[PDB]
Amino acid sequence: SRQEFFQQLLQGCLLPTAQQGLDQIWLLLAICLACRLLWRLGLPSYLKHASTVAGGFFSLYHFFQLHMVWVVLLSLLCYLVLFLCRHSSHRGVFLSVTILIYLLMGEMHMVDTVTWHKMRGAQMIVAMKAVSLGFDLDRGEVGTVPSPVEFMGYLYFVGTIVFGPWISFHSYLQAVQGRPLSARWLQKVARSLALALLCLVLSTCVGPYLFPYFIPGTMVRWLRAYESAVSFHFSNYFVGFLSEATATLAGAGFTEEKDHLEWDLTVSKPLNVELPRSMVEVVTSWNLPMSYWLNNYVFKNALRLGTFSAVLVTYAASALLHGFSFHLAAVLLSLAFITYVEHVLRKRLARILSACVLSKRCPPDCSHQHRLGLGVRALNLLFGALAIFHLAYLGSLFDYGMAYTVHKWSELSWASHWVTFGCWIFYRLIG
Ligand SMILES: Cn1c(=O)c2c(ncn2CC(=O)Nc2ccc(-c3ccccc3)nn2)n(C)c1=O
Ligand SMILES: [Zn+2]
Repeated sequence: SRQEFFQQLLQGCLLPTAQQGLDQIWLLLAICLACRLLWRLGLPSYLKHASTVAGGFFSLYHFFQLHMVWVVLLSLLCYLVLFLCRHSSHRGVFLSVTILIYLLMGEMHMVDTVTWHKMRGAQMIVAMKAVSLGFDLDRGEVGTVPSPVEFMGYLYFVGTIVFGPWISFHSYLQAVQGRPLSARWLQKVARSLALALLCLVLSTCVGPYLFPYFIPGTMVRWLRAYESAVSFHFSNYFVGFLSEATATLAGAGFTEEKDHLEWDLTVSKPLNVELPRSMVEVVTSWNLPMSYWLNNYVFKNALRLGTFSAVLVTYAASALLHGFSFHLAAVLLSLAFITYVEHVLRKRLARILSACVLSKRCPPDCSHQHRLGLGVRALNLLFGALAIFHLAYLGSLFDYGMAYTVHKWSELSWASHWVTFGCWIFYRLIG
């Protein structure tokens, strides 16, 4: 019952989960701290890149054993492709083709499934970094093609190698140049670590047992769906905050604004997903570095196909980056339709009603007549409840191929797809 559960909660799932989660990240945090301290010694830049290459090798070996060879071969192949087309204006195109072949080949089961699934996050960060550097060289954001040691240090940046957020090559070079260790930096690292541990504890203990104990038929199914979604969300938040901690602790994730340093790297915004304004905001706030990467390097390059086709291409690239599994592929394919339909419907509603009911908050200078009214707040609350409903529906899959997805979405009576279809019908009608 609830009494015995709360009698055994502390020694049962708080301390065990916390100890386990801490004991499998402490060496990575130590290597990130060593990289931060070593990069403040005034060493030459190539020595810093070689040191983080060695640290990335040791971190990849520590987390993925001998299997790390696939990430190593991906990094070597990416540098080979970048060097072969170093004088072309389509470096991002060639690198994206290389990545596509590599990742697909991996999905084709040429490599062991448990192996592919184990280190896919690191192969994703390496692929994102390589494609981003190729497109930045194409667009002129990066002036010259990097030397081998700089490229390999960028791929094996120890704050970003394991669970790290994608960072740009310029952001990596700024981390290499170094910044003074300050109280603000340490507070950022500590806050990120504390939030990570809290999210992990919530994901493992509070999340799955939320409704039977913590909180006092179709409703039951939706409650189970919601708690599976919220637990999956806190697992993602744990990874996000841990990635913030590692990246900041290695010396990255700062913004030199108006000659004022702000360690403000944000990977995930839990409040914007748990309390959502729109599903577009949810998708963006899920993994901000990933959302930026996909917008800047997939969405803008696919704009020649139209807006909707570019959205589908971006979500398919998201599928490719996170691994092709029917549940996640179905979730991302549904997310494309959900975000597109809700975005265009909220734009049309905002235009017709002259209201601040867009998928994001309006700027302080916007032409909408109704900005803070009761109807605007009611419509925004209705769309936020629809976003929570979509989150519970899509997150029910993450408590497993076609049959599991069909069964889990039939227990919810395919409600979110009907709501998305109904919202699209409403969109067309008002227009
Ligand atoms: C809610 N949610 C996710 O956001 C998610 C997830 N799995 C991975 N993501 C992250 C993700 O793919 N983010 C994306 C996807 C597309 C775009 C994009 C599209 C069009 C234009 C510009 C950018 N931006 N970010 N799951 C299970 C989930 O429920
Ligand atoms: Zn407005």
